[PDB]
Amino acid sequence: SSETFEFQAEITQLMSLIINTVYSNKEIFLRELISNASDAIDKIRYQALSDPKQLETEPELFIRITPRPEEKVLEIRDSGIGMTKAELINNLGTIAKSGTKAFMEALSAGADVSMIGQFGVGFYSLFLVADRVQVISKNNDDEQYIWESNAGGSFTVTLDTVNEKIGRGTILRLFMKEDQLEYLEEKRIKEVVKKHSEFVAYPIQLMVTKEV
Repeated sequence: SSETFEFQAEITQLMSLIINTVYSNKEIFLRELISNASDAIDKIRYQALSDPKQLETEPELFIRITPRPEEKVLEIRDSGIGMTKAELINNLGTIAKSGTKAFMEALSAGADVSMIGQFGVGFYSLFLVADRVQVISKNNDDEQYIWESNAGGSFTVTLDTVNEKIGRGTILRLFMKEDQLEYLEEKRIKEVVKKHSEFVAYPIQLMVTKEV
């Protein structure tokens, strides 16, 4: 039962810019998504300072990267606070737009795309390497929902009936661009993550398939 929503115009403008740009350093998306994951875990830990039972839906705090090469998909999972249906709509598509236009103005002047996180919109850097994204999220106060965008003017939010029901947190499922499948490889993922993983407080887990 998917509902369709319109992006704020400025968010559409930013996504079109990023999904089309020939910017050289596409690997920065991993730092930005890991940073957002870490912030989401910070939030649930902080909420749990005064309400420890909020952690019980998923007591392990982790960031997990799962390449799914047959589907040409990269998943970035956190056990952070998660987003409700209302938050997915609000935070990702229909307002979220203040740092958005300031960052585009900075880009026009020559700022590097790598500054995107300092404008608070690093999430949209995923479009450097992905044509489409599903954000699968479970907040303690709502059911699990799927937000899906292909960088158009519209996105959908759907009650999740197809993915694993996670305890708590968010999966960013990246449908990788055909020319960006290097980020599905263990060696490449490790190289990139180690450039900025030193001070991430939570374990960054790489799901690797070993043939016995």
